[PDB]
Amino acid sequence: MKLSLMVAISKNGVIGNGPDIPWSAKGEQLLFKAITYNQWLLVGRKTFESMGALPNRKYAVVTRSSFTSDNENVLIFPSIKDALTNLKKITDHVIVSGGGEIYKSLIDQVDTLHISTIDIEPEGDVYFPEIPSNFRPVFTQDFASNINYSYQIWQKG
Amino acid sequence: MKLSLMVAISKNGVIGNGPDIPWSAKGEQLLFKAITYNQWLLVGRKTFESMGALPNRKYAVVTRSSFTSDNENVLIFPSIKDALTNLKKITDHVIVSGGGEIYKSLIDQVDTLHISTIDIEPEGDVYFPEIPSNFRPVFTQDFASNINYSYQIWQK
Ligand SMILES: COc1cc(Cc2cnc(N)nc2N)cc(OC)c1OC
Ligand SMILES: COc1cc(Cc2cnc(N)nc2N)cc(OC)c1OC
Repeated sequence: MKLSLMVAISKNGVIGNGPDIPWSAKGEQLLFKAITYNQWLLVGRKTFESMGALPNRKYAVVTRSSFTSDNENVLIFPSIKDALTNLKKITDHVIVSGGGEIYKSLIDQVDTLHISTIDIEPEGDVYFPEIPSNFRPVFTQDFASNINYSYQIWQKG
Repeated sequence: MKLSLMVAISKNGVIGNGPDIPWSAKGEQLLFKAITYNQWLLVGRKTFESMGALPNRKYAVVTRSSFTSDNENVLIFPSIKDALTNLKKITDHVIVSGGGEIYKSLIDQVDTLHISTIDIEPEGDVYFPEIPSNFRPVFTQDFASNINYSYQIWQK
């Protein structure tokens, strides 16, 4: 089972996924929409609830809180280990789509990073982890917008 | 100036960018939208007429047919060579976005390939070129849809 990771960060590494983040870049969220189309997303509870169950996405929500769903496209798992073991029987591909601690728990295990860097250095309390040494960038593209952004794909060797 | 190339093809290499393609995959066009946002696209006359001006794109149309657009985000050039030399002064990135003849002329000169392969074998006269051997795939992802499709990025 291939594991991807997708995140939007400021230049300083503040996580910019969230709903009412005021330094969002018009056009960047198109990348997230394109890459996650009919994909399994591994997310924590806060990420699921902020995002909602978007069309054409399937959700593995990891929480040991008493979270509940009646959406057949939303599975709940007490741990990452339990999520991964169970998705191995369901799909070939899972995209880790956030939570600070979700990303910190998993970044060493994933094969591919999809990183959007917004060209701003704002104040935040939740940072993306340092990219490990055994990842290398294999594609980069710049976008002019209200705030400029860069899209970069990394691969583990 | 980096040159990228973006296309949607069948599994037998038939070009499937067009407006009324029966074998178009739900979702795949999201990739084109995301990669082309506030980019310069290099296209032929036909591709530009079919596509019209989607907003938040700028267009370099190459044609020898003295084509006329009354449109803010379009520049007309007589050749590919003439287009690239003027764009070099205006932008650091152009995305070659179609005409089979456009793709044929430029594929050997571009740096990055964006290929969506739709899982089907229709008939058609306009094929995409064979991929020069100096290109390697650096990224693959598969999509289940009404017709399955694969997105692949190649680097020179
Ligand atoms: C599409 O809406 C959301 C998406 C995400 C996750 C996310 C968003 N953008 C990027 N580039 N990567 C991600 N993993 C997170 C969200 O809230 C925390 C969202 O709600 C606005
Ligand atoms: C978004 O609309 C169009 C886009 C294109 C070009 C194009 C379309 N899809 C992909 N994957 N790559 C491309 N270069 C070509 C078109 O018609 C010829 C379009 O009109 C529907």
